[PDB]
Amino acid sequence: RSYPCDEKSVIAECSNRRLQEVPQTVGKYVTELDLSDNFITHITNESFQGLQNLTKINLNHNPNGLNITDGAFLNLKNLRELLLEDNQLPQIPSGLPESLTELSLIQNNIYNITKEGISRLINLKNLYLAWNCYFNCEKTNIEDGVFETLTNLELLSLSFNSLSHVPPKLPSSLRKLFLSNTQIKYISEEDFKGLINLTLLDLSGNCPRCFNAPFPCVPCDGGASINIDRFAFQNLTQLRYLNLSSTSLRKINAAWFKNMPHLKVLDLEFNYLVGEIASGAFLTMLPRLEILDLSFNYIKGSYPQHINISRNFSKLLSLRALHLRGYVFQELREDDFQPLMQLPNLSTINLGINFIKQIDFKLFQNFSNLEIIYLSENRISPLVKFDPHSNFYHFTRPLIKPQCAAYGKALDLSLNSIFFIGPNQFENLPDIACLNLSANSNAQVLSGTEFSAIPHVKYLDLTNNRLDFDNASALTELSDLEVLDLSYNSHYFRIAGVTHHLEFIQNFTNLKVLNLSHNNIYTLTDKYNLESKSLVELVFSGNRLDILWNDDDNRYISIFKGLKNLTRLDLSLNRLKHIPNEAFLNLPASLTELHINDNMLKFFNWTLLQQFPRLELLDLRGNKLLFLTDSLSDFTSSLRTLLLSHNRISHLPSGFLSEVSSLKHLDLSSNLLKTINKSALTKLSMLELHGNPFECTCDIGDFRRWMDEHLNVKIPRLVDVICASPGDQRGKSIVSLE
Amino acid sequence: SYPCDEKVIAECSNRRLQEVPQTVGKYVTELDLSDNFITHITNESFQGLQNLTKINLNHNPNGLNITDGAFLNLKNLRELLLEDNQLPQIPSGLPESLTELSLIQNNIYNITKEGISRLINLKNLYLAWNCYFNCEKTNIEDGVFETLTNLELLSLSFNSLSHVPPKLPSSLRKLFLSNTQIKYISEEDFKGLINLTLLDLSGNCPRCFNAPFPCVPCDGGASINIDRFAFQNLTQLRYLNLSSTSLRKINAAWFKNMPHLKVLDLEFNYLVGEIASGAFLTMLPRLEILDLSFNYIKGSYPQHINISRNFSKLLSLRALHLRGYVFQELREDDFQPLMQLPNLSTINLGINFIKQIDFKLFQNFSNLEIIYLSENRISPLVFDPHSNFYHFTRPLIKPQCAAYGKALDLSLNSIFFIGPNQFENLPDIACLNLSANSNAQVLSGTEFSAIPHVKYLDLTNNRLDFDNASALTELSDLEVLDLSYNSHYFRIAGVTHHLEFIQNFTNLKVLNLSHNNIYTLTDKYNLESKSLVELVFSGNRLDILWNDDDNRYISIFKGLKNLTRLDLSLNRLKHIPNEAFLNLPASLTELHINDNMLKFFNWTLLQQFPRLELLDLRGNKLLFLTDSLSDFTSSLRTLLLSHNRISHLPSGFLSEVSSLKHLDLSSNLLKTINKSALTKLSMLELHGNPFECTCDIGDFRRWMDEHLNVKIPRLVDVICASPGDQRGKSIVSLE
Ligand SMILES: *[C@@H]1O[C@H](CO)[C@@H](O[C@@H]2O[C@H](CO)[C@@H](O[C@@H]3O[C@H](CO[C@H]4O[C@H](CO)[C@@H](O)[C@H](O)[C@@H]4O)[C@@H](O)[C@H](O[C@H]4O[C@H](CO)[C@@H](O)[C@H](O)[C@@H]4O)[C@@H]3O)[C@H](O)[C@H]2NC(C)=O)[C@H](O)[C@H]1NC(C)=O
Ligand SMILES: *[C@@H]1O[C@H](CO)[C@@H](O[C@@H]2O[C@H](CO)[C@@H](O[C@@H]3O[C@H](CO[C@H]4O[C@H](CO)[C@@H](O)[C@H](O)[C@@H]4O)[C@@H](O)[C@H](O[C@H]4O[C@H](CO)[C@@H](O)[C@H](O)[C@@H]4O)[C@@H]3O)[C@H](O)[C@H]2NC(C)=O)[C@H](O)[C@H]1NC(C)=O
Ligand SMILES: *[C@@H]1O[C@H](CO)[C@@H](O[C@@H]2O[C@H](CO)[C@@H](O[C@@H]3O[C@H](CO[C@H]4O[C@H](CO)[C@@H](O)[C@H](O)[C@@H]4O)[C@@H](O)[C@H](O[C@H]4O[C@H](CO)[C@@H](O)[C@H](O)[C@@H]4O)[C@@H]3O)[C@H](O)[C@H]2NC(C)=O)[C@H](O)[C@H]1NC(C)=O
Ligand SMILES: *[C@@H]1O[C@H](CO)[C@@H](O[C@@H]2O[C@H](CO)[C@@H](O[C@@H]3O[C@H](CO[C@H]4O[C@H](CO)[C@@H](O)[C@H](O[C@H]5O[C@H](CO)[C@@H](O)[C@H](O)[C@@H]5O)[C@@H]4O)[C@@H](O)[C@H](O)[C@@H]3O)[C@H](O)[C@H]2NC(C)=O)[C@H](O)[C@H]1NC(C)=O
Ligand SMILES: *[C@@H]1O[C@H](CO)[C@@H](O[C@@H]2O[C@H](CO)[C@@H](O[C@@H]3O[C@H](CO)[C@@H](O)[C@H](O)[C@@H]3O)[C@H](O)[C@H]2NC(C)=O)[C@H](O)[C@H]1NC(C)=O
Ligand SMILES: *[C@@H]1O[C@H](CO)[C@@H](O[C@@H]2O[C@H](CO)[C@@H](O)[C@H](O)[C@H]2NC(C)=O)[C@H](O)[C@H]1NC(C)=O
Ligand SMILES: COc1ccc(-c2[nH]c3ccc(C4CCNCC4)cc3c2C(C)C)cc1OC
Ligand SMILES: COc1ccc(-c2[nH]c3ccc(C4CCNCC4)cc3c2C(C)C)cc1OC
Ligand SMILES: *[C@@H]1O[C@H](CO)[C@@H](O)[C@H](O)[C@H]1NC(C)=O
Ligand SMILES: *[C@@H]1O[C@H](CO)[C@@H](O)[C@H](O)[C@H]1NC(C)=O
Ligand SMILES: *[C@@H]1O[C@H](CO)[C@@H](O)[C@H](O)[C@H]1NC(C)=O
Ligand SMILES: *[C@@H]1O[C@H](CO)[C@@H](O)[C@H](O)[C@H]1NC(C)=O
Ligand SMILES: *[C@@H]1O[C@H](CO)[C@@H](O)[C@H](O)[C@H]1NC(C)=O
Ligand SMILES: *[C@@H]1O[C@H](CO)[C@@H](O)[C@H](O)[C@H]1NC(C)=O
Ligand SMILES: *[C@@H]1O[C@H](CO)[C@@H](O)[C@H](O)[C@H]1NC(C)=O
Ligand SMILES: *[C@@H]1O[C@H](CO)[C@@H](O)[C@H](O)[C@H]1NC(C)=O
Ligand SMILES: *[C@@H]1O[C@H](CO)[C@@H](O)[C@H](O)[C@H]1NC(C)=O
Ligand SMILES: *[C@@H]1O[C@H](CO)[C@@H](O)[C@H](O)[C@H]1NC(C)=O
Ligand SMILES: *[C@@H]1O[C@H](CO)[C@@H](O)[C@H](O)[C@H]1NC(C)=O
Ligand SMILES: *[C@@H]1O[C@H](CO)[C@@H](O)[C@H](O)[C@H]1NC(C)=O
Ligand SMILES: *[C@@H]1O[C@H](CO)[C@@H](O)[C@H](O)[C@H]1NC(C)=O
Ligand SMILES: *[C@@H]1O[C@H](CO)[C@@H](O)[C@H](O)[C@H]1NC(C)=O
Repeated sequence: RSYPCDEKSVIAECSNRRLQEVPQTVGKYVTELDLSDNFITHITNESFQGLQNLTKINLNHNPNGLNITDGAFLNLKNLRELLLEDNQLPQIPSGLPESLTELSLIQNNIYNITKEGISRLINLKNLYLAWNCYFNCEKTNIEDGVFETLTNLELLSLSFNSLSHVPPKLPSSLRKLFLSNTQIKYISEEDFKGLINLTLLDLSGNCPRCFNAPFPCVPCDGGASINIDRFAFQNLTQLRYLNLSSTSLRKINAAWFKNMPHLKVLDLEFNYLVGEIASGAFLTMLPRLEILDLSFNYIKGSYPQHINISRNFSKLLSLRALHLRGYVFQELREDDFQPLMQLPNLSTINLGINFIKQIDFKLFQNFSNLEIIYLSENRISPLVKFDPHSNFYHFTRPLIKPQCAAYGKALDLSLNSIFFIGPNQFENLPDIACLNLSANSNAQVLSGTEFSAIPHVKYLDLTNNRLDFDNASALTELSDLEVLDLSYNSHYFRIAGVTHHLEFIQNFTNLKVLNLSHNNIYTLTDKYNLESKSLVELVFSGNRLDILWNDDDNRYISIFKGLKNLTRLDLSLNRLKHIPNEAFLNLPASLTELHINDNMLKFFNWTLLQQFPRLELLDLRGNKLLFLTDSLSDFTSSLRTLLLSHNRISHLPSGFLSEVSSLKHLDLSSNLLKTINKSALTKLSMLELHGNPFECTCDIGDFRRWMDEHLNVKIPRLVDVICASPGDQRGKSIVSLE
Repeated sequence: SYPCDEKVIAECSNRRLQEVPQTVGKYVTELDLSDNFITHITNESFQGLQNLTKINLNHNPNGLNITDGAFLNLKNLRELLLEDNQLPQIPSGLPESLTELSLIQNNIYNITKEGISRLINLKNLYLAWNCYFNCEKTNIEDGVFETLTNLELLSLSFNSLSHVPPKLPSSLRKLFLSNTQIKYISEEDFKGLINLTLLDLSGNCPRCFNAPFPCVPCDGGASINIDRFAFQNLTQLRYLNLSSTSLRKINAAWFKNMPHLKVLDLEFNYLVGEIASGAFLTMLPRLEILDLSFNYIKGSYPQHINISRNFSKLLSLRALHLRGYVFQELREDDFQPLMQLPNLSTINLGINFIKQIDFKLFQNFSNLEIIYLSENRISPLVFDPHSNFYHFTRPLIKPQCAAYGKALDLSLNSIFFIGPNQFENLPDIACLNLSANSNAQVLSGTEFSAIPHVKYLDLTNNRLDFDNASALTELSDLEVLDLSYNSHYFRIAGVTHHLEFIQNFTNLKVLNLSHNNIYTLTDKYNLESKSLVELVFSGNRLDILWNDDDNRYISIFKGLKNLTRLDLSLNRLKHIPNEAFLNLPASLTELHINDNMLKFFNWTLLQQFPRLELLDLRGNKLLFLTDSLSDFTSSLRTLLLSHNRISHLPSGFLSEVSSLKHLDLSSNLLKTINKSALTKLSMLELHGNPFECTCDIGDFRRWMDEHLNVKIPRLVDVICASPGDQRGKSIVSLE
């Protein structure tokens, strides 16, 4: 068995295992070793001795600085990648192997970039020297022609370093150059002259407009802007990506894009370009542009009636996504978005955080191929008759959940002023398949007329509201509806001054997924039971099943009997102390996954599993269960996954593992188990027992011998499996015993 | 006194009592045995207690068994509180001397003559929450209240009655009949009730809302059927509650014989048409409070509010509640009939979702004092049964705010930044609330120029930026400033964080900087003010501030010369540096360093504070106390040290401080109190301590008997930890 690193080209994961030093137990066959988030303090030549097969070594966040001897990695010949991040290193380690192709030195205290450390390494492709001298500083010392010898360099990152000037003598092979928040106020023609192969140029954060940033922001004196020369990007012909975010730009010189025929992505967010959006000459110079970001460009204290979009926006023929966040405007008219209508590839429109009070929705159907319409964090009212390896100015995450957007045209009206669904709310709207009405504080009594204008909605998100759906015809106008998220609608079910009805689910012929999480359901009249012929997944978490199954007339006994096709059921956080035998028998036999975790269950009747021949997964985590059954094979024969973590199980019954043949994954971690008998000890692949108070004496010897015989049964995080008694054996692992 | 605390009223509430204690003194006039595990009540329970006038037995247990004539021996008994006892019927053998009897939250399904008709001296009778959603109808005997000739108040609310009870006494002044399921009201119901000042008919055929009690509306959403001559002889009526009655029209004939009506409740009805055109408004000349809240039409969001011209006839009107009408815009012409009313001081426009208001209309009013526009959509301009269930009795604005003058409430609106015309054409406002607006304005000092006489300003739950030295300085008269829950700015890593504007104020007395997470105050590094007396610096990061490697935030509170109160709670403080504690204001009288992680406290530094009277150090990790506290402090009266790790009290601690009156040592790790450690003390708390009840505890027990004046609260909670046989019982209960 591999200890402490988990073996899986073979990769040995040794991340976060409380290691004070480099382990010698690591096999010679190992090609990739990850020693991240450990308490290692010293790195010597003996640490990686006799390990020629290693190509990648990760030593990030060591400790929680790190001391590296001269030529400690020099013995390694096949070493290509070396990750040395957040180690608090005062300088670049001397004696690095020349065979390296990737080197990262982020979040360190390296204040000097000398030729004695990086110039010797000519085989380097990617070099990362970020967050070194950043608010400590005064200026990052760069040697003259220190990157000139690096002829194979494709990527160079010098971002978040007090540089003040662009480093001279850069290699012509450079494809990606990052210079974000480098305090470089002036950009000249000689800076990017001999860089013909550049596809990306990041000049963001220089003279910035301060916002919600995790890094210290210092704006330029007297509200100064970035001084970029007219011929600065004269020979940048292969450029596809240009990041000019937080540069305090007031005007865009169209001469910058004269030699850019391939530009695909342009970032101009967090600038003062309201005037340039209204009248911009640069827009006619971008014919192959796919992504344009003009977010948070607003004038301070200015709340205009309409958005001023330039007519030249029609020249953006290849445009796919347009991000117009933080412009801050009152109303959006049909004439305002007229130049964008003639674009065939435009599928994404981002109008988030604009505080728009009114939108003439007739304009959206007058578009060629709209797929995503994001109008979240606006003021639409009812219509009546940290990691350094991430983009800090662009949200890389999707605007709409992929599961929603997969159905078709997605409309996001979440975090708006729709306090009730008006009769003209969805009038003159396109054929919407995905609709989000989250956190709108909506208290509408759903009758089944509200969604008649858009009846092809297959995925509907109604989370964080106060909706009423007592009507049998509620949401039924949406016949094609497959996914319904009614999470955090607590207000209705919590109040005793109503009725609580769930008959609307019956009318749906295609509803597959339903989420009723954190609604606080305790009473149901007149329909005590819920039924659906098409439903496969039901999330009934964060409710009150304890009161429901405590009924003195047994009226909610067959509450899940009507769900014939149900395969997945989540009954977690329901405050369940005990489940009645008859109430558990009435559960769907078609079930494959069942989650009864984070409850207060003291007892579980395993005999009732005989009526479920399709059940593969059973979750019973974070409960108050005391014991397990000795004849599990006689009841279940289809169960593959069984989760019983954070329970009060002290003893495993005789012949438990040598009974259920179908079982592959078993969780018994963070319990009250002391010893595992020979009688209790197949197709098992994974077994968790970490955080258990194990008695490491002679009685534990029977279980240790089983671990050696059954190697295939992988036990994760072996270091966390700590002995409780005796005192001398306390702290050490169960496999570490002699 | 054990277990009840004598004050003559003996407080015996929440003490885990399984039975009635016999240790209660004969001199006791009022006994409160509420919230206890008492199950049986007999004639021996209150034996030899003739001096008792009031007996409270509410929530017992947490049902209760009462024998026949258990209270009959008591002659002076006037008030008897028997609530939430799960009693199946009225106890037989009640004393005739009773003037007040309450039987709320019980299971009494029958009101017989054998229980209440004998009691003729009764003034107030409460029979609420008895047969409420269980029993199909509450059984009332014919003329059961007829014998009660001295009855002034009668409550039959929250009981399935269906009809008004017949044969009611003429002496009745207040009659409550809320949620009684009474669909029909006839002339014979309130015929012989000439002395009625209040009539509550609310909750009959109701419009269901956010209610804790089960709401069942009438068949097909039907309205209450009140006869034209139902209130024909109700001449003395001042209060009329007709809330949640599903009313569509108001018959003006109801107010024909009502010249004294002062308060009218018509909330949670369907009276939009009545507000637009109502004949009833001309019949109310002495009306002071009118409530027309949540009268909106379902699915209707009108452009403007339709106010009747007849609203000008309400001459005596003081407060008007127009909540939940649901309208888009408020114009000057819409509030024209109200502008001529001289007594109108309160206008409640809360939860109306108003997008735009012509703020010009408010200066046209005669005497406006409160303008509540909370929970609206204004954007930048460029449970207990003894409470009112349909009216919020609590004030709209905090009294401390409203005391300064004209109060304007714009909390929970869409003001995401303060616009240049935000307060244009506004009256002389002294109290302003801009809470939970998500306001992210970079305050320069021009924002509040239109209303510069604001003395109390509430900016809580926002995202505001105040790094400018001239921020909020346009408000020269400002006395109270609440900047609580404005964490976002100070929380984000690396910006500016300045507080130079405080020194500018010539009369600022109270400042609240709670839950802001201030950790890097650059530069100015310190807080200065020559006028400030109170500062709440709770929920911040003083741990990082006093951990500075250059000691730049050492004199952070040196500038506050007149500061008397300081709250440094929940600041994650592990240790306070000696120099940082020396730089604290000497003028301080109250200091709160509670709910932190303080392991040590230097008591020697208290010598530089000769005015300090209160010192709070609750919920900390402090291990020990000082033995020479008299040598450092001589003005300290109150000292709070609850929920700490103090295991031993030093020798001669209590016999040192002469100014100390209140000392808190509850929920600590103290085992025994020595004779050496054991004056002007009045109160001493030691409850929830692991006391070793053996022979070593004998020295402290003798001190308790000698010093009777030193009152020890909640003696039952002072439980012995060791040994096992003595575990559970109190320290004073030992033999
Ligand atoms: C200015 O604007 C530019 C764009 O114009 C931004 O540039 C991007 O910056 C991000 C962050 O540094 C880069 O993203 C990272 O790329 C790594 C390499 O990607 C390769 O592998 C993927 C595999 O799917 C390929 O698709 C891709 O083509 C590459 O070959 C990833 O490994 C990184 O992932 C990290 O996070 C994930 C979790 O999300 C983890 O699983 C990983 O282990 C890892 O830690 C990451 O995605 C991106 O490549 C840059 N764009 C380009 C085109 O180069 C600048 O960031 C921006 N400046 C500022 C300051 O905002
Ligand atoms: C109300 O309840 C619903 C239903 O439970 C919730 O919606 C589901 O949310 C979960 C996440 O919590 C979603 O599951 C995730 O899907 C990701 C994307 O799916 C890809 O992979 C699958 C693989 O079969 C492909 O079929 C598919 O086409 C996609 O390409 C996965 O990447 C996620 O995996 C990660 O987590 C799992 C553990 O859960 C790990 O095993 C993985 O290694 C990985 O780390 C994950 O499976 C699910 O798709 C959602 N369903 C629907 C219908 O949308 C709502 O979120 C909930 N509402 C609220 C408010 O809580
Ligand atoms: C329909 O509308 C009518 C009004 O038109 C409402 O009637 C009011 O109902 C409330 C609640 O029952 C009454 O308030 C209670 O009054 C009790 C008696 O007050 C006298 O004693 C105090 C002593 O200080 C005097 O100040 C006062 O002037 C009276 O002489 C009090 O005992 C109650 O207080 C108790 O509860 C509160 C918490 O709620 C505690 O803080 C107190 O300490 C105390 O324990 C309470 O104040 C009110 O008096 C009624 N009005 C009139 C004029 O009679 C109906 O409630 C309403 N119906 C519905 C269903 O909403
Ligand atoms: C931010 O911080 C501020 C300041 O700390 C917070 O505002 C204070 O909030 C507290 C409550 O948390 C208020 O204190 C209460 O005041 C009540 C009203 O007091 C008057 O009415 C009493 C009626 O019984 C009356 O006795 C009293 O007079 C007595 O005052 C002194 C009391 O010791 C005494 O010395 C006098 O001689 C006199 O007899 C008052 O006239 C009271 O009923 C409560 O018991 C309690 O004391 C403060 O008044 C508030 N201060 C201000 C300036 O408004 C604020 O809430 C915090 N913000 C947030 C969001 O948490
Ligand atoms: C300014 O406006 C805000 C918002 O209207 C006021 O805040 C509100 O204040 C009340 C009273 O302090 C809060 O009520 C409290 O609720 C808790 C929980 O139910 C209860 O335990 C308390 O006894 C009390 O009733 C209310 O929650 C709070 N609302 C919000 C959104 O914060 C504020 O008081 C106003 N300030 C002034 C000076 O008028
Ligand atoms: C509907 O909109 C809400 C709000 O924009 C989305 O909720 C956010 O989801 C992300 C990712 O899960 C979280 O990090 C945020 O905290 C959520 N915000 C809030 C306010 O809840 C929701 O995911 C959207 N749903 C769909 C299907 O797109
Ligand atoms: C002085 O002028 C101004 C000052 C502040 C803003 C202001 N206030 C906000 C409040 C909340 C938010 C949130 C919304 C929810 N999501 C997170 C951002 C955003 C803003 C903003 C802007 C950034 C758009 C605007 C201004 O001029 C247009
Ligand atoms: C079908 O028609 C309608 C259905 C629902 C309402 C609706 N929606 C609300 C959302 C939130 C609140 C909150 C605000 C914060 N404070 C607590 C009440 C209130 C409402 C309401 C009303 C009660 C005024 C309005 C309707 O017609 C006008
Ligand atoms: C640690 O660094 C110091 C630098 O002075 C060096 O003397 C020492 O040998 C290094 N290695 C170890 C194992 O301490
Ligand atoms: C590219 O660089 C060369 C040499 O500096 C220069 O002559 C040429 O004008 C540049 N190209 C453009 C298009 O400006
Ligand atoms: C479009 O670009 C051209 C560039 O020469 C400019 O002259 C014109 O004014 C722009 N159009 C608008 C509407 O500003
Ligand atoms: C689309 O745009 C044109 C103007 O270009 C307008 O006349 C028309 O009404 C819009 N809508 C539809 C449905 O054609
Ligand atoms: C239920 O909806 C129907 C139409 O969908 C409507 O006629 C009916 O009034 C609604 N029921 C209630 C009780 O509002
Ligand atoms: C529902 O169950 C029936 C059983 O006959 C099956 O035919 C049908 O395909 C199932 N539907 C879904 C959506 O799983
Ligand atoms: C399990 O349930 C059955 C009834 O279905 C019952 O006979 C049996 O005793 C139960 N077992 C336990 C351990 O509760
Ligand atoms: C109530 O107390 C009397 C005492 O005489 C007893 O006879 C009766 O059974 C008690 N009732 C209950 C339910 O214990
Ligand atoms: C209220 O208005 C009446 C008008 O009839 C007036 O007599 C009375 O003095 C006013 N009340 C106050 C407190 O001024
Ligand atoms: C309201 O006051 C303004 C002066 O501020 C005046 O011009 C206007 O006529 C007044 N309106 C009414 C209805 O009295
Ligand atoms: C501070 O406020 C003044 C006006 O009081 C303004 O001129 C100045 O621009 C503000 N400072 C900043 C940095 O915004
Ligand atoms: C600060 O105080 C001075 C003197 O009182 C005065 O200029 C003003 O009140 C404040 N300064 C500004 C620029 O607002
Ligand atoms: C502030 O302190 C001075 C000390 O001379 C005193 O005169 C003044 O009255 C105090 N002001 C307040 C508001 O307490
Ligand atoms: C208290 O502070 C003084 C300095 O003001 C120092 O001399 C003394 O040792 C401190 N006492 C303790 C117990 O830390």
